[PDB]
Amino acid sequence: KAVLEQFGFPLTGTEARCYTNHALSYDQAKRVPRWVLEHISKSKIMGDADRKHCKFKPDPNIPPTFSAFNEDYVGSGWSRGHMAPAGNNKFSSKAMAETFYLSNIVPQDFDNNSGYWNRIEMYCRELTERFEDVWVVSGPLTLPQTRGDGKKIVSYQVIGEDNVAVPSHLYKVILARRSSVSTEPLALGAFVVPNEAIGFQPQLTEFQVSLQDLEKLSGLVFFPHLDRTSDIRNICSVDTCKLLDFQEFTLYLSTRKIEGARSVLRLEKIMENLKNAEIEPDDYFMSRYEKKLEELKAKE
Amino acid sequence: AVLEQFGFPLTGTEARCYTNHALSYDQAKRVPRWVLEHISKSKIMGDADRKHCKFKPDPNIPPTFSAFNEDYVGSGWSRGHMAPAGNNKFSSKAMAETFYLSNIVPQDFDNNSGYWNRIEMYCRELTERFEDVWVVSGPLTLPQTRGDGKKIVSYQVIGEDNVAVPSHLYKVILARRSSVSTEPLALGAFVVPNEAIGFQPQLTEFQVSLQDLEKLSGLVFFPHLDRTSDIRNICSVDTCKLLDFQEFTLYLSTRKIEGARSVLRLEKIMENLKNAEIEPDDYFMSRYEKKLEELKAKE
Ligand SMILES: [Mg+2]
Ligand SMILES: [Mg+2]
Repeated sequence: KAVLEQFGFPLTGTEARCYTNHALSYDQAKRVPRWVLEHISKSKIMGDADRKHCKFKPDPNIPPTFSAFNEDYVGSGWSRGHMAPAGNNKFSSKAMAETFYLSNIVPQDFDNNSGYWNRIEMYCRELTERFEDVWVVSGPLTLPQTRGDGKKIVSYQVIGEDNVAVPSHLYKVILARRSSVSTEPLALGAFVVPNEAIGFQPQLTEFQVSLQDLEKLSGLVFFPHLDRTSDIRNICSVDTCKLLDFQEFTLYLSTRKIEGARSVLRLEKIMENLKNAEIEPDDYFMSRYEKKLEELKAKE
Repeated sequence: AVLEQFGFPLTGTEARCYTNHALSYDQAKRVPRWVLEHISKSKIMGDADRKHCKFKPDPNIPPTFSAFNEDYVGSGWSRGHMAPAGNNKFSSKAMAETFYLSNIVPQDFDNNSGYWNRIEMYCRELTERFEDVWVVSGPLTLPQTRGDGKKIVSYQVIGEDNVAVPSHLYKVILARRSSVSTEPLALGAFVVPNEAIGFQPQLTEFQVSLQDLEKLSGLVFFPHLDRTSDIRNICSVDTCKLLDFQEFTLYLSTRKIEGARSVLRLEKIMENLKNAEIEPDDYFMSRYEKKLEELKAKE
C-alpha cells in the first residue's frame, strides 16, 4: 500500500462538506451535488432572512477547476435549482446565503422548480407542524431510458463551458421524528420526480419509491445509522404526503406576490386574478393585502 | 450534531487497497472510478497464470452495488481490466484480485485485445528503463455535441445491474528512473475511445494535459507530486512508441503457440502469420519447435 501510495491516491473530492444548516457531497465531474442533507424544525423556517438579498456564486471551498459558475446557467434554458431550499433557512441569513453556493445547485426545469418541487419543499416544512425534527436528503439523478433497439441508455445534457450536468430526475428522502424522547417509530419516505413540468394531477405517492430502490439507482446509502431492523413507518401512511392543491398553492403564490407589489394597480391585479380563478382570499391574504395598500399609499 | 444524528449518506468512494492495485469504486455505475497500480521489472515476472483466474464480484463491495458476470456475458461488451493481469505475474493472489469486477469496465472487444493491450505492453516495457512506474486507469463518459449545439453525455448501461459502458478510457503514467536518480519524473496522460483503434494513430495522438484529464474526470491524480518542480513529458524522455502491426501480430501469434492442442492448429498459426506477410523470428521458431515436439510426445 505504501508503494502504491508513494505519490498519493487520486482524490475524488466526495468528502462531506458542512455549512450552517446543510451538508453535501459534491460531484466534481458533473459540477453538482450528489446529495444534500438538511434538518428542518419549526424555529428554523421562521425568521427575517430574505432570499431577495442572496446571490448565487461558486462555493469558495470548491477548487475553481471543478466549480460551476453563473455563466453556465444563465441563458441555458435551465434554472438554478436549490437542493437545500432557501425557505428552510429563514432563521439565519448566513445559512440562507450558503444555499446559494452553486455546490447546492442543479440545473432544474423552471416549472418544476417553481411548481411541483416547490410543493414538495412546502410539504417538508409542513411536517414540522407535526414532527419536532425532519431530515431531508435531496439530489439529482441521471436515469436510463430504453431506446428503440432495446439498449438502455443514460443521456443527459451538460451546459455551459464547465459542462454542468442536467439531471433527468430529482430525489428526496424524508425522515421525521415525532420527538426526541418519544418511543414512536420514525417515519420515512423516498420520492423521485422527473426534472420537467408536473401539474396537479399526480399525488406525491405516485412518485414514491422504496428506499432500497433509490439507493440502487443513486449508488448511495441514506441515513446509514438508522436501524433498519427496527420498525420504521411509511411516511405516507402515518402522515399525509398531501401536497397543496391548485387553490391552496395559487393562494400561497398570490399572497407572496403582494409583498413585492410596487403600485396599487399591481395589487388590484393580484386580487382580480385570484377572483377570476374563483379562489376566495383567506384572512391572511387580506391582512397582507390591506397593509400593502396602506404602505403604497404612504410612499412616493 | 442534530443534522448528523442518523448519518451522512454513504458514497462508498473510499480507497480500496489490494495486493498490487488500489481503486475507488463508483456504486452508481458499478465500475471503478480510478485504479492505481505500481509496476516494476520483478512484478511482471513469475508463474502466476491468467488462465486459472475467474471473474467474480469483489467480496468487499456491498452486493447491491456490485456488478456480476451475468451483466457482462452476452452484453456485446468484454470485461476489461483496468489493472491488467499481466502486471501481476509475480503473485497469483495479486492477479486474482484484478479479476474482481471492481477492477472491470465494459470494454470493446477489439479495444481490449488491441490498442489498449498495446498501451498495457508499453507500460510494462517502461520498467526496462525506469525502476518504478505508477499507472492510474479508469473509465470516462464524455459528451458529444448534437447538430443544434446541445452537448449530451450518452452511455449504455448493461445487465440487470445497469453497469455503465464508458465512452473512453484514460491512463496516467508516472515513471521514476531510480530511487537515487536526480532527473525529474516522467508523466503522461492519455484518453482513448472505447472502440476499435488500428495501428495508424500513435499514442501521442491520444495524449492530453493532466489538467484537462482532471477536468474531464473530476479527479486529482498523484496529489503528493509537486507540480512546481519540473516534471517531464513521458513522451519526450521516452518514446511513447507502441508495438506496430508486425511486432504485435508476431507477439499474438507466439502466444497462440502455447495454447495449440494439435500439430494441425500449430501449423495454422504458422500459416496465418505467413499469409499476414510476416516472417517468424527466432523466438517464435524456438517456441514453435518446442511445442511441436511436445505435441508429438502426447496422445
Ligand atoms: Mg427551488
Ligand atoms: Mg484487457
